[PDB]
Amino acid sequence: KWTPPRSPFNLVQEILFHDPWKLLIATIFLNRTSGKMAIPVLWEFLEKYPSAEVARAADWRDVSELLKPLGLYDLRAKTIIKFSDEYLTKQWRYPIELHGIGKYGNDSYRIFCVNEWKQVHPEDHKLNKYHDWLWENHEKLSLS
Repeated sequence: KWTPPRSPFNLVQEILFHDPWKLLIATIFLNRTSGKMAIPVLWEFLEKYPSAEVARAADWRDVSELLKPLGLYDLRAKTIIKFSDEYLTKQWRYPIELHGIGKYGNDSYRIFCVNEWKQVHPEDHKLNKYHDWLWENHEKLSLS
């Protein structure tokens, strides 16, 4: 029922919030990685591995090949595949309990996938831009 309003910042989380797995995957790709570089590869990955079910049964050697433009491709690939498996197999309340997810991914989740933005204090620049804007205009929008 919670629909995160569209901001003038077009965060990638705004396009993927409908699927928590995809939103969290995006945060994995964006973690410590430039958006200009990571986003293009992210769309490629999501095209070849469109779901957690697909990503979890995937071959890390193949995933890492697709992740070469971002460096550390072997580690990234294995993390993505492991997180995907835990996301679908582990019992969790918040994604931070899953492999590969930290504050950044959990804050993204808690602002975009569930309605807890008011309790979130982001440390990511773009998340802070969106969050500040949400606070600035939440009266005028209709929300929390």
